[PDB]
Amino acid sequence: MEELTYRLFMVATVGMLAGTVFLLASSREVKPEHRRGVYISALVCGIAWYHYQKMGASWESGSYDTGLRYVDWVLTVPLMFVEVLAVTRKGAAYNEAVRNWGIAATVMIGAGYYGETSAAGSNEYWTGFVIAMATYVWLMRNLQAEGEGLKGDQAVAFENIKNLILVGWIIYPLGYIAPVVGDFDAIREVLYTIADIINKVGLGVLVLQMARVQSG
Ligand SMILES: CCCCCCCC/C=C/CCCCCCCC(=O)OC[C@H](O)CO
Ligand SMILES: *C/C=C(C)/C=C/C=C(C)/C=C/C1=C(C)CCCC1(C)C
Repeated sequence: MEELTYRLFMVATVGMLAGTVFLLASSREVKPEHRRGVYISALVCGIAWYHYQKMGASWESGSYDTGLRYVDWVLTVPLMFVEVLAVTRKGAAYNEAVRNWGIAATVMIGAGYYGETSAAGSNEYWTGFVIAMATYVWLMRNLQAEGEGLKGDQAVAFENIKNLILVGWIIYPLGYIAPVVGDFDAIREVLYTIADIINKVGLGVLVLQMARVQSG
């Protein structure tokens, strides 16, 4: 799994760049008023492109640890919520959710990092898990509520955005927990890398599809 993990970091680098350039190029296919979420999506993929290059270099030198992923997540996880809010909200409601969901997302990642940087199964490990998991549930519940007012083709397009996050993000807390039940550290890195490509490029593509619906 060592060679596979390193090779997947390179695959992710290419995938994230491909997503960045796809989203930037496609941004003109929607009306200006509907582009902001597409641009944010492209920025998320570009940040992850930058970080997978850093994480591959760290792997080459033997200095890699899972904690390096958190430098990416602490910026990209809040921004992914923002890219959803950019297609679902306007005005004061947008500013309020960006603030509240962004704070929650940062707390989730920081609490996770506190637990990540301790021995697995330690008190700190569980403390970080409980706080991050509560925040995660709070975020997922607020994402489920976001669809309540949409109709027609926007409701369908939002359903896809919501479900990619609801299903696709389960792996992150699952991977955090699994090593206390079994020898799962190695497969955790493989699955997180695959998941990041699906979640980041996929969310951008689905935000673009929503913006196409809104423009049409
Ligand atoms: C030895 C290596 C084995 C590796 C084997 C592959 C593992 C891939 C895991 C990915 C986790 C994330 C998967 C996320 C999928 C979510 C899909 C979804 O819900 O998509 C909804 C969308 O609306 C549709 O249009
Ligand atoms: C682009 C990368 C993404 C979307 C990463 C998402 C990360 C999380 C949702 C992580 C959440 C965690 C918990 C819910 C509990 C354990 C600690 C974390 C940080 C792994």
